[PDB]
Amino acid sequence: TTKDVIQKGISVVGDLLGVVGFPFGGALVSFYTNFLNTIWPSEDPWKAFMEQVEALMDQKIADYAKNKALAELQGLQNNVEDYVSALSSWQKNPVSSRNPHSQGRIRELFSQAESHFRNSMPSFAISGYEVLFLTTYAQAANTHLFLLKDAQIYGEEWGYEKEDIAEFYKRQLKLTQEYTDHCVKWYNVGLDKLRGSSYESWVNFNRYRREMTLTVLDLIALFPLYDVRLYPKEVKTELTRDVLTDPIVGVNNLRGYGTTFSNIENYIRKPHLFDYLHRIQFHTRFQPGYYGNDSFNYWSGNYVSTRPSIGSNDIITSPFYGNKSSEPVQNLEFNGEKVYRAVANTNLAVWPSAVYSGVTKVEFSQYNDQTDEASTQTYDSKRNVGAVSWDSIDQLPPETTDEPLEKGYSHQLNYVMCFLMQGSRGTIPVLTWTHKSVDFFNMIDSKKITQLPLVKAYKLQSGASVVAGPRFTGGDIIQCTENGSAATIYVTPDVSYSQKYRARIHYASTSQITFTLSLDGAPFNQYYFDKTINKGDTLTYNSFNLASFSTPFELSGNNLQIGVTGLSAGDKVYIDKIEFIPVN
Repeated sequence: TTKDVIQKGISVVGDLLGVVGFPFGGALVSFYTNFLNTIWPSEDPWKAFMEQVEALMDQKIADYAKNKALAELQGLQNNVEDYVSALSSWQKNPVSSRNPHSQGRIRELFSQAESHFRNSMPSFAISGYEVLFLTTYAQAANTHLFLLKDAQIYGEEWGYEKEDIAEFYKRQLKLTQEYTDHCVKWYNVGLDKLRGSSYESWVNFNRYRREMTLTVLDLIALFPLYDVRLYPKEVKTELTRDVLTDPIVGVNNLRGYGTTFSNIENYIRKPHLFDYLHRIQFHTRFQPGYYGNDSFNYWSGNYVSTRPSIGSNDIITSPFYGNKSSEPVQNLEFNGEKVYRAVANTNLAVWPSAVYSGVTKVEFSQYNDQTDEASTQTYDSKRNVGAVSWDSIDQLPPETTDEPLEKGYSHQLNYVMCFLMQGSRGTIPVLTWTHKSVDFFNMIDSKKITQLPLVKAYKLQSGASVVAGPRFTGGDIIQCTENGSAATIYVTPDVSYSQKYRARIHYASTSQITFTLSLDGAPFNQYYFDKTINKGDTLTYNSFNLASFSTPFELSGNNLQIGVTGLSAGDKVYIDKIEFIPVN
């Protein structure tokens, strides 16, 4: 259920990833038409977003509050539509038909929509309904900010005053911080409200966390890239966060035998440097049926192997998960393949006073981007397979229903972990996924501004570590606690010639520091950076600063190393991303 809003959520993020930074006019208009068809066609999508959180929370919005919200939204739709039609005409029409009279038409259509947005937002955040209105607020906030940046692109063309364009910019800065902070605060409120002790508690908790990531958190991560003044070129970026699909179970009610909340949550993957699915070792066991004829084999445990980010080749192998094999082990290798789908079969044996169920078959759909070919690899228990009961596509829809799945998919498999049920009743498999936007090669685009997340490093040092992200950066961050090296990240230049770049760093620091950059062990850039927070402080939007390094440089190597100095005992530095600006 709700796959509709999940697909809309996934698609918008996917589309926006193409018009992030300063977009080209044709691309901007194209986006807008899909945008209107997806998010702003009627009240139906808005109604579905409200029902979505009501489902997750098991609470309802007071009819009066639901109706007002919907009323504001109908009005905002007209404003957006009227604006887009006019913008479309403006782009299409030559720099001749632009008379003072048509400029004033577009200027007031814009002013109306923008103003209507500021006036309506509080309706999506009424006291006591903040969490329930989260996806609605997130989608409305996004529209408002995306709309705002147009004033910086077309402001002068439309004949706006210098003062007007400036007022709009300051307004954009204030709202980017507020809307971001609002979403994270209530996201966390909702998350904590769902923490429990039971297996059933964890499934709800994790479903909320996954659905809020796809519809809210991924979205807010793009907001800063709507600043066309800081980002005067197109931006190449990616989302590095993990999402966990619902556990694969044969029965709807485990009658208390489900793994406890703590035995799942405390054991899922902790903040880690980015990696890729490399190998899986399937362990199978025999489940006897009370009458023999109803027996079946099932997936009892597993091993998982991942390969690190580009620059390192040593394979990481996981501890054993679940129960040892009673049957012959099965190994599937993924070197180069991207698993874009997983479909499972489950089976059950009904005993006089017990029910035993397990995952009997798993079919993986893979795509080879090198040899541009799709294929499948499957796990089979070999005894009494039963029918398909779990499809990843229902939880992780494709970005586009236009193209074939091997082209339009939104996520790929990263991890597999087997949990044991209580009182040796079976095995519960749990799958972790990563976004399609992640670039394996860490490629520096010669025409765009390239954002490189530090979690894409292959090596940490001097006691640097991966820490949970503040929820608004699209992934995790690096914490530095000592003076010295911190991280080594491998970089792939896209051009052969001596292209020059400027580097920018998105960080948070308790003190004034020095960042040093090295290529293949040779320093090339060193600069002084300001303190952004006090020791103790929690990380909110304003905690981070984006600062440039003075001197331009060429990519005369691949191994980029970031080093920090100027720390005192108790000081901490958080690094989010390094950016590259193609310069002449």
